[PDB]
Amino acid sequence: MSLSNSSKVSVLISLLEKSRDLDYIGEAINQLEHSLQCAYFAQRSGADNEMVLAALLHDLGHYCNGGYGVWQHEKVGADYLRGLGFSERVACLIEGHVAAKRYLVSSKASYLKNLSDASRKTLEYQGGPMDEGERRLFEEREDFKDCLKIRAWDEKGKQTDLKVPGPEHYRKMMEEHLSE
Ligand SMILES: [Fe+3]
Ligand SMILES: [Fe+3]
Repeated sequence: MSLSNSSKVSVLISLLEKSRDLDYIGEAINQLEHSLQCAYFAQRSGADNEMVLAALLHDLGHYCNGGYGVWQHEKVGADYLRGLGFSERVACLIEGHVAAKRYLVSSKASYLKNLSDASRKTLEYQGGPMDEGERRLFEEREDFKDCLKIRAWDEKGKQTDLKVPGPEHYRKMMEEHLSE
């Protein structure tokens, strides 16, 4: 917090590593594997560094302090990163990922089938599928399309076999983000 950029990043990596002991409900992976797969799909797609970091860190709220997770984890994680010095763009992509879930479900009921048990279970209490009115305001966000991409990777980052790079692969990216 008053730390150097390098030490702030070491704290984040330590929190990510600790998340391996947190289960991801409904699939044969843990929270660390989930985070890493999301970042991997982002980077492999050719996404910019802010998108990759948002994907890596979208669930940070679950473990920067549950079974299904932390209430309002999307805000907890975004605000923590705001405090550390991350850009508003990254913070908003992360904060928006629950609304993105509600939007996608409201648009096509078929999207429900894509949801893990964890994502499906929290949805009711997060407001369920969006209103027509809610959809309109979400679509008005400047990062509307990017929020949806973050959520697509979120739904995809639950593969059983998949080997992906660990947190150190993103250290330099995070340090540069903070400097920039
Ligand atoms: Fe989440
Ligand atoms: Fe997630």
